[PDB]
Amino acid sequence: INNGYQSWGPLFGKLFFSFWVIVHLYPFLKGLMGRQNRTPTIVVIWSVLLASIFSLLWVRIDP
Amino acid sequence: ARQPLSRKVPIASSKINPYRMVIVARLLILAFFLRYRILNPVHDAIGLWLTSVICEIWFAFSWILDQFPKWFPIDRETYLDRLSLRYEREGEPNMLAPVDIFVSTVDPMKEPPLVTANTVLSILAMDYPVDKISCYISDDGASMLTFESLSETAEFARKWVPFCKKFAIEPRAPEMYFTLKVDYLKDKVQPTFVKERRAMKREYEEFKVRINALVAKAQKVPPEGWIMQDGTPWPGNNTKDHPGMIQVFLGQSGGHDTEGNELPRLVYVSREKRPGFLHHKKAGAMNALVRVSGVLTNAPFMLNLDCDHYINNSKAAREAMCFLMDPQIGRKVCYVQFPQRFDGIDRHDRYANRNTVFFDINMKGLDGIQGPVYVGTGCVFRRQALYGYEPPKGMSQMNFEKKFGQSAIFVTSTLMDQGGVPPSSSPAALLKEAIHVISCGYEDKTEWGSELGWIYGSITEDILTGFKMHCRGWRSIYCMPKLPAFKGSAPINLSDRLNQVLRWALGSVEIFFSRHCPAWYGLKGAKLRWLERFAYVNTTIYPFTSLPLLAYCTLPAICLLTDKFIMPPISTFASLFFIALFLSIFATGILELRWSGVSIEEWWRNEQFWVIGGISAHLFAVVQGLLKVLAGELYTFKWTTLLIPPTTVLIINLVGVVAGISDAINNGYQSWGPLFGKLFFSFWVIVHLYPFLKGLMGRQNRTPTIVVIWSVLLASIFSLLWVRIDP
Amino acid sequence: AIEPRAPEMYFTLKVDYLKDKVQPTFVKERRAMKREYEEFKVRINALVAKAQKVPPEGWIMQDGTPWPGNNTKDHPGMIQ
Ligand SMILES: OC[C@H]1O[C@@H](O[C@H]2[C@H](O)[C@@H](O)[C@H](O)O[C@@H]2CO)[C@H](O)[C@@H](O)[C@@H]1O
Ligand SMILES: OC[C@H]1O[C@@H](O[C@H]2[C@H](O)[C@@H](O)[C@H](O)O[C@@H]2CO)[C@H](O)[C@@H](O)[C@@H]1O
Repeated sequence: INNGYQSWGPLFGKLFFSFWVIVHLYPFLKGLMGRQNRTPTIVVIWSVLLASIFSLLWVRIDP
Repeated sequence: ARQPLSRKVPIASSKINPYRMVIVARLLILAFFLRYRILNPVHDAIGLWLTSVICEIWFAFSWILDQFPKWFPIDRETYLDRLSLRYEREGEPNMLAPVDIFVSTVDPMKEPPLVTANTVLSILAMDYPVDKISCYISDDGASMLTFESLSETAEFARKWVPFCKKFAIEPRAPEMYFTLKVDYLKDKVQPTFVKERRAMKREYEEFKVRINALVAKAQKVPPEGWIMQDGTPWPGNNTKDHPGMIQVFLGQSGGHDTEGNELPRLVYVSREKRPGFLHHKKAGAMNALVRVSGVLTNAPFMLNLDCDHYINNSKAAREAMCFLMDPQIGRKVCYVQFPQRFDGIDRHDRYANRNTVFFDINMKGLDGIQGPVYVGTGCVFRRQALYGYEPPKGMSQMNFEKKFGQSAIFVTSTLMDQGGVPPSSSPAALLKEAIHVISCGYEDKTEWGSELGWIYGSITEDILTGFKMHCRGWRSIYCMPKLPAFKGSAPINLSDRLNQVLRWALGSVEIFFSRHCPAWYGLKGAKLRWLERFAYVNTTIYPFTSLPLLAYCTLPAICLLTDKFIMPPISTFASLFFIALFLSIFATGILELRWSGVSIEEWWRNEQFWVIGGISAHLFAVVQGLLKVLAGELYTFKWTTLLIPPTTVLIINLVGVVAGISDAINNGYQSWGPLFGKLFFSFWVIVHLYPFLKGLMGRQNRTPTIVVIWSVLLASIFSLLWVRIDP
Repeated sequence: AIEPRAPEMYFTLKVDYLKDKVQPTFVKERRAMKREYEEFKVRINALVAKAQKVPPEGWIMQDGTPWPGNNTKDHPGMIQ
């Protein structure tokens, strides 16, 4: 968000590394916390995404 | 020797105080946000703002009404060992209090005889002193099919009961025992169990064949009329005109079983129904049963059941006597209520059949105040409470004759404090007078149905029946056995589900319109605690919340099509409380599921079914209620026509989303800000509305189909393209 | 009045088999016929196993004269 395309390059590799770690870590927790197939629930994951969005908004307004 | 036979354990203090604190914080935040909405106008367009603020006021009031009576939830656990030690102590005659069980059968054409026979067999094979139970079956239709089915069941019971008693069977119902996937030798130890079980399965199959043959024979009506075995024709030939008729099976006069222990009595009743008098669908039959029992065999307590509901745990009555027989904490209890558990439900809850939130949160947390509300079936009442008498410890015959009947024998039978029968003793007088008690003009100059027994309401009479006695000084009590006490069949398809919610909502609406309304019934005199009044008001005015809801479902899209504003936006002041409201609600839900034990999936199933069923049938029930009231088509509607308001709302919201996308196309970043909230509101509405329609229209998991949804998206894209080219 | 009238496709139905049957003797005779069908299956499986091994000189009929179908590509017409 702070980037103005001039720094759009280097962070791609860091995003890739963090994404590799997250993809390795996440499915086991998905299986543990959810008794249903695919996604555990629906509205709870949606609200977790909502809370993350509002938290990053509050982080941005107070950098 | 002096222990209580039950104990009320409060929920753990560590797992409840944060819940209460979050409730208080949410109250404060909601009040402040509501003040902010009231203070701030809009000026640009006040109509939408006024509609939205009114909807949110009504939602806040409904939230208060629903959430306040959840303070101090409790659980109860019982000690059957002390009960058996102090009442069933060896060397003396057994002193457990007797009961009668009431099964009401309407018409075999919708309730197969096998289902009713399963309930009768489960009742007969109960664990309790045999000389202290009796079953009363009220056949409304006076049909002979149920009569012959009971004659068959009274013959199969002589084999089913001793085998069930010896080996301690879990369900004690034949079809629900021989159709268990679990292994049937998990804990059985008797050497002869296998051979006798394999000998009894064949007998049950032969009984099924006999019942199927009886149904087939009864399927064809004869011209002149039905014929009884003796010779005289069946008195129920004319369904709308037949005399009263009662018969007795399996009693002391009837033969013993295989071992030699006589069976519990099974009396079949059918009240006379002359044409030209008002007959009530279910309260009348129960009142007739209550009045017959007083003459035949009087019992302090009585249990009631539906045909489809059988007895799973064999000690349910024995587990209710620990509550109803203690002189200490049971002297002022009017009934014991069990939760409704259903069998055959799928792992996925297609349309909220499990009802976890109600029976697990609301009634468990309402047990702390005068006990729960009387649902339909599965509840043990105290006889002396139905007569209208207040709880104890703080010439003439004419007032008794006004109060209930002009039958001297039954009036005398009611004056006995606990049990016992009038000193006539001779069966001739009792069996000749119990047919007089079910006459068609008995409840005329009396108080039956208006102050005693089951209240003659409109469509549903259970809630009024419970509330009439809660309005006095009576308590009720809730019970959750580890092994479910009563399990019942579940509705098959969604059409019956929608008809069912319509019937419940209409019953509540009509309750909200009589002198028995919880809002202002018996304000003076008190005897009813305020929290119970709030609970009854919630249970009464729940359908009306669907009136503002529709408006609040459409208002976002309404502003999205043109105005695209609801309130002026200020990030410094409003945003903090706006986020805090959702945070408080989420914390409330988390702490609900912390102590309730309700799964996340069931929680959201109920949460979305709130709106889904509210916008489908509750506004309809309101339309019937108001139309009928103003009167002073009408019958059940088609299943399809019930679901057109939610579809219309979802279509309008999707069109609004498309219009917002078109505006974003027209937007040049200068207007990229304000529409985010409107998109969020419309998205909330769409997410609430959509999954039920997904489940309905698709028979496959996840997405219904593939190419059809893809082509719907394609058509939407081309439609928005044509809208853009012609703005 | 059986629905499929084929043994393997009748005794392998998940649906309940007493839905509309009314005759008193149905259960015993059905449970007596299932065993006969199983024994017939055993006999067929035995015949297949015996026929799986080809003899050198050729097949033999019960009466005595050999089976005319020993040479699959040259055999006279035969009806029974
Ligand atoms: O805790 C869920 C609870 O929500 C109630 O309505 C909420 C909901 O957030 C929304 O309808 C409105 O904006 O706010 C109210 C305030 O709680 C709903 O009425 C309850 O049935 C439900 O249990
Ligand atoms: O469960 C039987 C009982 O249901 C009542 O409707 C409930 C409904 O089950 C629940 O999901 C909702 O939250 O509350 C309503 C109001 O109690 C119905 O009103 C009764 O007539 C019925 O006996």
